[PDB]
Amino acid sequence: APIRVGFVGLNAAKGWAIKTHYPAILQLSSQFQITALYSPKIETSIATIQRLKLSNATAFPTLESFASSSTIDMIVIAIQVASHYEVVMPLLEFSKNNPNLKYLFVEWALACSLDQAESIYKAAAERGVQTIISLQGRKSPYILRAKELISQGYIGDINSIEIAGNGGWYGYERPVKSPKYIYEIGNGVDLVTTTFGHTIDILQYMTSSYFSRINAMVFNNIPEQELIDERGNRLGQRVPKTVPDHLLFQGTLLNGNVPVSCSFKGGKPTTKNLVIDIHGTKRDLKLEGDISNLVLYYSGGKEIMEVYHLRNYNAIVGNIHRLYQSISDFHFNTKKIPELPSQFVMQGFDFEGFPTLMDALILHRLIESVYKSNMMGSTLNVSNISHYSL
Amino acid sequence: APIRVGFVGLNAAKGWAIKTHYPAILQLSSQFQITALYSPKIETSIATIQRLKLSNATAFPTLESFASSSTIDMIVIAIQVASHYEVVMPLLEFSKNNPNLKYLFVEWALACSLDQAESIYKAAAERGVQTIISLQGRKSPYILRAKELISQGYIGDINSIEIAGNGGWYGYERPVKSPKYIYEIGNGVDLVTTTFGHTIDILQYMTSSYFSRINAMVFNNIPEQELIDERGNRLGQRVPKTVPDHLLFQGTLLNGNVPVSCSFKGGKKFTKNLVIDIHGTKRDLKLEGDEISNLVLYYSGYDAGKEIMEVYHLRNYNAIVGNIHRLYQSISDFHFNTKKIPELPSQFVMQGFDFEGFPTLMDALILHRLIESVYKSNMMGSTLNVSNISHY
Repeated sequence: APIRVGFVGLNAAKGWAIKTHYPAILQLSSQFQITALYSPKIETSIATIQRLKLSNATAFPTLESFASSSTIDMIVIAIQVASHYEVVMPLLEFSKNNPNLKYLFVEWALACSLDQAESIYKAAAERGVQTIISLQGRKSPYILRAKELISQGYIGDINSIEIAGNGGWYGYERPVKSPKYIYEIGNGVDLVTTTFGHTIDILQYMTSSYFSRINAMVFNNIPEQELIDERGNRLGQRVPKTVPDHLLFQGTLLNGNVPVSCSFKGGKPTTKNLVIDIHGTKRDLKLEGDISNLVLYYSGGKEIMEVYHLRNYNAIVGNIHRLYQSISDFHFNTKKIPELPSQFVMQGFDFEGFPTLMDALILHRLIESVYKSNMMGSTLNVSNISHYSL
Repeated sequence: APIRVGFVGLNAAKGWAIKTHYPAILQLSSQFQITALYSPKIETSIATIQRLKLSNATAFPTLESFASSSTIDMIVIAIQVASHYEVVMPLLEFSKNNPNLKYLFVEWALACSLDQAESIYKAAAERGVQTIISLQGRKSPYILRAKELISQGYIGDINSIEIAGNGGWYGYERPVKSPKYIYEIGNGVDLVTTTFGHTIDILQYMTSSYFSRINAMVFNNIPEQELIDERGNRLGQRVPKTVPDHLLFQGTLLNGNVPVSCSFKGGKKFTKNLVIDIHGTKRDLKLEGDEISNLVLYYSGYDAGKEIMEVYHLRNYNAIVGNIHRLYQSISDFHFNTKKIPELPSQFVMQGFDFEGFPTLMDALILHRLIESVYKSNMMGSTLNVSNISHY
């Protein structure tokens, strides 16, 4: 009994679902089957079902028909964040005509605001389905290895943490091929919501702790970006940006009152794309990007440096792949654990399962708080965002 | 010609004045001469004047006699910060009996609190003497080279800055041989006041900007330190610390609203002790040390790529004595006008961001206001506007 997958945002010729979700589902052909597909232009659906040989997938005409169908067990939404609310709300409502629906899978970010995120959570929860959020960083071999080392005491207690990252396209330059919408505030995609969001979430996941207090400063020091061509050359035309080009973030982890210092540049470096330095009482641990490297440093007049590196791990489809596998594994209870619940509220810091919309919701609360902290100009108590309900 | 110097805190057998100030004055024997010396135990003064062959120095019995003497042109105070206020205040008062006094040289930190610092500044200012503060980092060859590059546009506009450092002695351990007062709050020596103070001051000096807004979190996560021996082994005895073991600091530079992120540990086997990363629109600049001991500048059939790294490194440079030496040098050059450029008064309020001169008690005061604000930010849990701290 293969999980039947209804897909919104899959296009064989365009988009990133074809580049991440599809390869994963293709490899787990046993555990998953695409039985439904929807998009405004019913053509590309049909086109895709053909171009990919999806002999079980039928192209639905309306969102209503799509959502009502009973040939669907898991719905995946892989469209722009700005469209999440407008699509998911009605979808969840029509969903009520599908007695078989068990799963709703949404990409991060969940929505364009905490308000929206809360509405979607509420609607999903009052729908009864198990939810998944694409925080696929939680499935990285590197993240999982670092989480084990830390929780098993190899690091000792954590003294302090530093993080330095880049957001890619939020510096001085903008590829002409890049959609305006992702540079306008409130469209659910930006340096803080997205890049910092994925990163600060894996940080909490790895150290198994939420924050107690935070302070942030959010910058738009680059209100106008220079258009560039494919070759990297400027086109002599400026365009406006209302999303941030820098984030300064500092805070304390609840567990141990651990100092965390973080700096995210919008743009590009004249280096490593991401570094997370975790300083322990027994060892230091470092994760590095272009999350493709894990370093462990310690001592027996002698220093030891140990480097964990996978080749050739493709993180992009690989992390998603493992998320898809988790959904199968929790579903089919493969480890055959009697106690395992049929559904959970949230992964939290568990190795098990997969992050849900509640994990997404808590992250949204942290992101809202980052922006609030900047606006208010004060350090904020965020100790209860994981458990207040709300 | 020679600048006549009276010294409080110089001891040929003990202390750091003998290790930093003395070597400097020894080398500039022409421009400087030690004509006076004072300490509570009049013996060690006499001992030192002998053990060093200071044939012009006389050992004064009281602070009053010392400060009143007219054989003194520049007074140097190199004693523990906790003693600065109690010594300098009366000294400045007795100082009035010395028509020749032109200079007052004090080490950082100026005092144990902003309140004290303001009193000292006020008393010094209403005394008329030119003041110097030992922010000798402003005289490092690495700092000056970085400042020059930045000021000349070599890195473009500053986009952002990160600073990571350690304070050395405020981690999970303390040497049994170590002075208790270094670890007790309010004695004018600590991770924020001292280590962060020297560092954040050179940052502002190199970028020629003060801060607009700041937020800090100050930690005492290590209320009890483990005593260690000379070999590095623990003695199985814990002692209390009320000074911080970590500082998180973030803020914006007034000029350009530049994001600055900073983390100082109290507190790997082969790391760097201090790194300042300055990211420019054209080039990146990095200063590192285990003190500053290295400056690096970085620029960046199919389409080619060219990277250029320049490293500036003076091997065998003793920053400790070197920096203080270069401070003394900058003093006499002002004093003797070695640049021979008139007309320049025999006195200025503050170095500010000038390459010229040397930092004064006003530069110290402004730094104290910043340090005071770091602690306020932490206690209030607010981001503070410090834009006006450099005014009077």
